[PDB]
Amino acid sequence: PSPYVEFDRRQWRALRMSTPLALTEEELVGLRGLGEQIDLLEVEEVYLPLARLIHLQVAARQRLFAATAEFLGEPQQNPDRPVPFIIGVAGSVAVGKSTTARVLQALLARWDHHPRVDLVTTDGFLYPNAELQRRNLMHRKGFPESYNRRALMRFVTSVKSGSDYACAPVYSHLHYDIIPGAEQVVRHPDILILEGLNVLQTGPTLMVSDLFDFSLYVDARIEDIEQWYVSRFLAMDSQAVVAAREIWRTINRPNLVENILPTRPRATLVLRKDADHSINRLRLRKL
Amino acid sequence: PSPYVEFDRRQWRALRMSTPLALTEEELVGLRGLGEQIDLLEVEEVYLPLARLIHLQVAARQRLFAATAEFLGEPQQNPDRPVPFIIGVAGSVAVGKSTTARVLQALLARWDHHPRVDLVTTDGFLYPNAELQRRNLMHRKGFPESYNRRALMRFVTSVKSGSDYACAPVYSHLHYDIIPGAEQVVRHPDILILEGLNVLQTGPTLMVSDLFDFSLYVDARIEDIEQWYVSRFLAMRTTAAADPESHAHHYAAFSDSQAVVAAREIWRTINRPNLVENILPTRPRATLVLRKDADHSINRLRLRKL
Repeated sequence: PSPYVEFDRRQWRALRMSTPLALTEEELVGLRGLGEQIDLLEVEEVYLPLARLIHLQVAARQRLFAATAEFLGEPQQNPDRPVPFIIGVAGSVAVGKSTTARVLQALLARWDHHPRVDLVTTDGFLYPNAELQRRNLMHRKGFPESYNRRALMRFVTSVKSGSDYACAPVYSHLHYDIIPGAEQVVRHPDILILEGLNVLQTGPTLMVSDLFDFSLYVDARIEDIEQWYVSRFLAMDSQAVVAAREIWRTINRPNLVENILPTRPRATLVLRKDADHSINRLRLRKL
Repeated sequence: PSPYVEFDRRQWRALRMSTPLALTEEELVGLRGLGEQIDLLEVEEVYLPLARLIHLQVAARQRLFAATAEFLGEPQQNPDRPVPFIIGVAGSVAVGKSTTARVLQALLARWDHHPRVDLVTTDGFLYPNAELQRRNLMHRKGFPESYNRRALMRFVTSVKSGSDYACAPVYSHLHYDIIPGAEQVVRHPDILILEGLNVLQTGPTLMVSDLFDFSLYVDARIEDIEQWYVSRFLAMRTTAAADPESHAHHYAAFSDSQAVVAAREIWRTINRPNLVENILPTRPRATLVLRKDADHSINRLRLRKL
C-alpha cells in the first residue's frame, strides 16, 4: 500500500473521463498571452484534466468556506470571501516549472467561480546580487540561504490573511538580478500559484508550504534536465556548452541533489517528464 | 490582517450557530466518562461547535474524494474509499491534550458519515526507558530525539495510505515506560486523531504533520501549566499507591511535599525547556489554537481563515 496513486501516460490516456475536455480559443490566447508556447496535445491530454482536478479542490474549498461562514452565522471577524487558494510548484532549474505554472494559470482562470489567478515566482525573493556578494553566496544562488525567507513568509502570510494588496519584489532575467524597488502587487486573487526552487523546502520553524493548498513537483531524470539547461543556456559555441555545464555541475545539480529532490515526497502531485518534455508519469497523493 | 480569525469567549458565545447533531442528556452525561475533569459547559459551548467545524471539513473531503473518483472514472488504481482524515493535537505536557482529544473523538464519532474515530498518542513511540538508557536520552524524555521518529512516520504513512491494518506501541503513564508487547491496532478509520508533544514538529525533509488534514494546539500560560503538572504528578502518586501492581514504584511513597519538589524539578529541567524549545514554536502551524485560563476553561480561539 502506497500513499500515491500512479498513472503512466498510456494509463492516463486510457482513462475515460466526464467533461468533454476541449481546449477553447480563450485558453490558447490566455496561454500565448502568458508568453508560453507548448504543444497542444500535452495541454489537451495532461493539463486540462489536471486543471479540472485542481478546480474540484478549489470549488470544494469555496463551498467549505461558505458552509463554515453560514454555521458561524456570518460574523464581523469572519472574512467576506475565501482567502486565495495557493498552489506551490517545485522542481529543478530548467525542468519546466514556469511553463507548468503558466499553463495552470491560464486553464484555471477559465472557470467563472475562480477567474482571477495570479502567478508569483520566488526568484523575486532572492537576495540582490550585491547582498549575495556581501555574504559570499553568488555561487549558491538558488540555494535556501540565497533567499530572504522572512520576506517570502511575510508575503505569503499576508496573502493567506485575505489582504487586498500584497507585494513581492521582482527578479529580472534580463539583468539576472533583483530590480531595485520594483513590485508585483497581488490583490486577493482567487488562486495564487507560487513557483520556485525552494517552495517545498523544510524550514525548522514554519515554512511557506504550510500555507499551500495544493502542490506540484516537476520531475525528470537528472541527465535530461542537464540537457535542458544547456539548451536553454545556448538560446540566451562549444564554449557556451562548457560554461552551461560548469554552472550545472557547480551550482544547479548540487542544489537539486541536496535541497530540491528531497522535497519531492511532500508534493500533492508529482509530474514526471521524459527526455522529450512530455509527461510520462503522474503520482497523486490519495484523497 | 492576520491569517487567523480570533474570538474571545464572550465573542464565541455571542455567535449565532445551529447546535447541529445535538445531544440527549444521557449522551451528555456519558461524556463525563472521559474523566472527572470534563466540564460539560465547555463541551457544549466550545467542543461541539468545533466538532461541527471539523465535521464540515471531513465531509468536504469525502465529497471531494467522490467527485475526483467519478471524474477520473473509477479506475482500478484509485482506492474504493477515502483514506482516513488525520487530526493532530499538540501542546505542553499537562495542558490537556489528551482530554481535548478524547472529547473530540467522542463528538466526531456521533456522525454516521464518519463513526470510526481512533485516537493514538505519540507517547507510545517513545523508546522504552532501557533503550533510552542505551542512547543516553533518559534526561531528554519527550524531546524529539526520544521518539522512534521512523516507526512513528511509517505508522502514520501506512494509515494515510489507506491500509487496513497499522500498529502502534503503547506507553503506560503509571509505570512511566513503554509496555512490552502491547500494540494498539488501527484499521482504516474515518478519522485518526494523533496526539503528542511532537506532532507539529518540524524535522528534515518529511514530517509526520505533512500527513495531517487539520491540527490543534492547546495553549496556556506556562506559569499555569506548571501548576497543572504539579497537581497531576500528585494524583499519579496517589493513584499508584492503590494499584496492586504499582505501589512498588519509589514515587508511590512520596508525601505531598516530596511529590511537589520532584514535580517542579522535572518541570524545570525537562518539560519546560522542551516546551520553550520545541513545542511552543510549533504553535503557529496549527489550524486551530485553543487558549485556556488558569481555570482550564477556554478564553480564546484562533482559527485559520479558509
